[PDB]
Amino acid sequence: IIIATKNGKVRGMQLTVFGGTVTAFLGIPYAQPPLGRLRFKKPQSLTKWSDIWNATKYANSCCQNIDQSFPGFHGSEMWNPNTDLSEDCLYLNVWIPAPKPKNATVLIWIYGGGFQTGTSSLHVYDGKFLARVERVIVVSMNYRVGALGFLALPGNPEAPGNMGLFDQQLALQWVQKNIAAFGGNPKSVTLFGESAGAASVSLHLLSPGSHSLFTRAILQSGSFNAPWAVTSLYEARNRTLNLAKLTGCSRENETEIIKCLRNKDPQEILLNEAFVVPYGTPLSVNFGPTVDGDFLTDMPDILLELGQFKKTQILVGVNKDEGTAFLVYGAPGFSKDNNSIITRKEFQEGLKIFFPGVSEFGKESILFHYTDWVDDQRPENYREALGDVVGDYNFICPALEFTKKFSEWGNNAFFYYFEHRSSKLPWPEWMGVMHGYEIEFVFGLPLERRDQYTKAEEILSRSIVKRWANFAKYGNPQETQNQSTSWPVFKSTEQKYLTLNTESTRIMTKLRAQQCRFWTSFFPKV
Ligand SMILES: *[C@@H]1O[C@H](CO[C@@H]2O[C@@H](C)[C@@H](O)[C@@H](O)[C@@H]2O)[C@@H](O[C@@H]2O[C@H](CO)[C@@H](O)[C@H](O)[C@H]2NC(C)=O)[C@H](O)[C@H]1NC(C)=O
Ligand SMILES: *[C@@H]1O[C@H](CO[C@@H]2O[C@@H](C)[C@@H](O)[C@@H](O)[C@@H]2O)[C@@H](O[C@@H]2O[C@H](CO)[C@@H](O)[C@H](O)[C@H]2NC(C)=O)[C@H](O)[C@H]1NC(C)=O
Ligand SMILES: O=S(=O)(c1ccccc1)n1ccc2c(OCCNCc3ccccc3)cccc21
Ligand SMILES: *[C@@H]1O[C@H](CO[C@@H]2O[C@@H](C)[C@@H](O)[C@@H](O)[C@@H]2O)[C@@H](O)[C@H](O)[C@H]1NC(C)=O
Ligand SMILES: CC(=O)N[C@H]1[C@H]([C@H](O)[C@H](O)CO)O[C@@](O)(C(=O)O)C[C@@H]1O
Ligand SMILES: *[C@@H]1O[C@H](CO)[C@@H](O)[C@H](O)[C@H]1NC(C)=O
Ligand SMILES: *[C@@H]1O[C@H](CO)[C@@H](O)[C@H](O)[C@H]1NC(C)=O
Ligand SMILES: *[C@@H]1O[C@H](CO)[C@@H](O)[C@H](O)[C@H]1NC(C)=O
Repeated sequence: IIIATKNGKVRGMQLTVFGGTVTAFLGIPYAQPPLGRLRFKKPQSLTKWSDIWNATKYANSCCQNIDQSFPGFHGSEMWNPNTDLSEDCLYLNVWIPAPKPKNATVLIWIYGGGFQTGTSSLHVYDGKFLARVERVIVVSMNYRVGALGFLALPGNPEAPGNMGLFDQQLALQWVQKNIAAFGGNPKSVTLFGESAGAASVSLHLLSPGSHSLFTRAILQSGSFNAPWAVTSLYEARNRTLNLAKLTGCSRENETEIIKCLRNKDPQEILLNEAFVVPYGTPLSVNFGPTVDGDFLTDMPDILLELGQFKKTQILVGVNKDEGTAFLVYGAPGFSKDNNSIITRKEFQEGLKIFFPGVSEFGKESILFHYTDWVDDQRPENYREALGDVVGDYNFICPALEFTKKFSEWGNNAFFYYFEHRSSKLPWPEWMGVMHGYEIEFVFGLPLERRDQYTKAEEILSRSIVKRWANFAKYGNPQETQNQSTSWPVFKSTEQKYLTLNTESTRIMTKLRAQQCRFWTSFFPKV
C-alpha cells in the first residue's frame, strides 16, 4: 500500500493483528533533520522527495542518555531506546486500519521520559492494536529531548527553548495536512501522552499555535503544573551557562556560545547534561520547557488560572503508586530487590534527596503531614509514606489541580484513578501500581492472549481501549454496551472520579483530599 502525501509518496507494510490486517507506516520524516547549523533551532519544514519513501521500519530515536541503573532488568530497559540514537530523528509513525478507513478519528501519542529521554518505537506504544480493535488511526512522533530539545536562551532563535515542543507541533501540522490521504479525519484528532508526554499535551492546550491542530486531549500521569515540568528562565540560563562551561564553550557573545556548542559531538553534550544542576533529584529534568514567548507566551500557571487555553474536553488520570519508581533511583534504604523497610532517619534523608533546596521547616512539614500513623508499629510505614510523598507532590495533586482549574471554565473533564498492578510487572510488589504501567493497558497489549496477561486484564484493557476511543471519537469516555459504570464529569465541587481495576469499577470523590490541600495550598509557600 502506497500513499501520496504532500511531500512525496510513502510505502507501508501490512501487519497481521487478531485475524485482521493493519497497515503501518513507520518512520515518515516530518521535518528537516536538525543537524549542523540547525542543531538547537526550531524544526524546519521538509522539502519534497520524488521517489517512494519506504516507511517500513522505526526510525532513529533522538539522542539521549540511557537508564543504566539496572542492566539486564526488563523493568528499566523496556523504557530505553530500541533504535539507534541520532540527531537525525524527526520522524513519525502511522497505523491505519485495513481496509483503509473513510474518515477515521486520529489518536496522536506523545511519549514521556522527563523531557530527557523517550522514543515512539517502544513496544508499549505500538499503535497496531488500537487501529485493529477500534478502527482509529494512531500517530506517534519522535521529538528532541534533553539539551538538544530544550536548551534555552530566551529570545535567541539560535537556541530559543522548547524545540522539542515545536517538534511535536510540526508533527501535529503534518497530520493536519496529510492524514486525510491515509483515511483520517483532521477535524477529529485527540492528543494523548503520559508523564512528560502528558505535560506536553497540557502545554499544547495552552499554546495558541497548537489550538487549530487538535480536537481533544488525554493526560496520563502528568500536567504542566507538576513541579518538574517547566524550567524557570533563571534555572534555564544557569543551566545553559553551566553546559557551556563544562564543554569549553563559555563566551561573552551568547550566540558564539551556541555556535561552539554546535561543533561538539552529541555525546559530549549528553555527558555534561547531568552536571548542569548542582544538587538535583533522581532523574532531574535538566532541560525542559520554558516560557519562551513563542510556544508559551506567559507563565502557564497564570494562563491556567485566567482561563487562557483551548476550550475542549479532557481526560486526565493518575496511577495508585506514581512515586515508588523514583525511590530506587537514590533514596537510601531502597532497593527493588528487597522490601525496602526504611527507618525514620532514612525517610528524612529521602526527603533531602527529593526536596533539595527546600528549607528545614518545609521538609519537617512534609514529615508532619505524612507520618501521623494509624498504627506506628507497622514496619512499612515510612517506606509507604515516602512513595506517597513523591507521587502526590509530583503527579497526583498537580493532575487534580489541573483538572479542577480547567473544568472551572466550563468544559467536560473526566478523571480516572488506575489501581491495577499488571500481573507481569517485573518490579517488586512493594512498588505497587507504578508510574508508566497503565500505558500497556491503554494500547491494548493485554488483548493479545499469547502475551501471558490474565483474562481479567484482557477485559480491563478492552474496556479502557473502548473508553479512550469513545472519548477521542465522541468526547465521552463511556463503555455503553456491557452494563458498565458510567463515568461522571469531574466538577470542582463534587470532584467525582472513576477507579480502573479488574474487580469493581467505582465512582469516588475528592481523591487525596487532605494530601493535596497540603501540597497545593500550603507547601508552595515554604
Ligand atoms: C548556578 O551555577 C553555579 C555554577 O555551577 C557549578 O558549575 C557548573 C559548570 C556545574 O559543574 C555545577 O555542578 C557546579 O556546581 C552554581 O554555583 C555552585 O553552587 C554550589 C552550591 O550552591 C557550590 O558548591 C559551588 O561551588 C558553586 N560553583 C560556582 C562556580 O559558583 C549555582 O549553585 C547554580 N544555581 C543557582 C541557583 O545559582
Ligand atoms: C535493601 O537493600 C538496600 C540496598 O542494598 C543493596 O542490596 C544488597 C544486595 C547490598 O549488596 C547493597 O550494597 C546494595 O546496594 C540496603 O541498603 C544498604 O544497607 C547497608 C547496611 O544497612 C548500607 O551500608 C548501604 O549504604 C545501604 N544502601 C543504600 C542506602 O543504598 C537495605 O538495608 C536493604 N533493606 C532490607 C530491608 O533488606
Ligand atoms: O516526571 S519526572 O520528571 C520526575 C518525577 C519525580 C522526581 C523526579 C523527576 N521523570 C519521569 C521519568 C524521567 C526520566 O526517565 C525515566 C527513565 N526510566 C523510566 C521508568 C519509569 C517507570 C519505572 C521505571 C523506570 C528522566 C528524567 C525525569 C523523569
Ligand atoms: C523501497 O522498497 C522497494 C520495494 O521493496 C519490496 O518490498 C519490500 C517490503 C522488501 O521486502 C523488498 O525486498 C521488496 O523488493 C524497493 O524496490 C526499493 O529499492 C526501496 N527503496 C530504497 C530507497 O531502498
Ligand atoms: C544512523 C543509522 O542508524 N543509520 C542506518 C542503518 C545503519 O547505518 C546500518 O544498519 C549499519 O548498522 O542502516 C540503514 O541503511 C538501514 O538499516 O536500512 C539506514 C539507517 O538509518
Ligand atoms: C470527515 O468528517 C468531517 C466532520 O467531522 C467532515 O467535515 C468531512 O467532510 C468528512 N470527510 C470525509 C467524510 O471524507
Ligand atoms: C556577536 O554578537 C552580536 C550582537 O551582540 C551579533 O550581531 C553577532 O552576530 C555575534 N557574532 C557572531 C560571529 O555571530
Ligand atoms: C462486551 O462483552 C463481550 C462479552 O459479553 C466482550 O466479548 C466484548 O469485548 C465486550 N466489549 C467491550 C467494549 O468491553
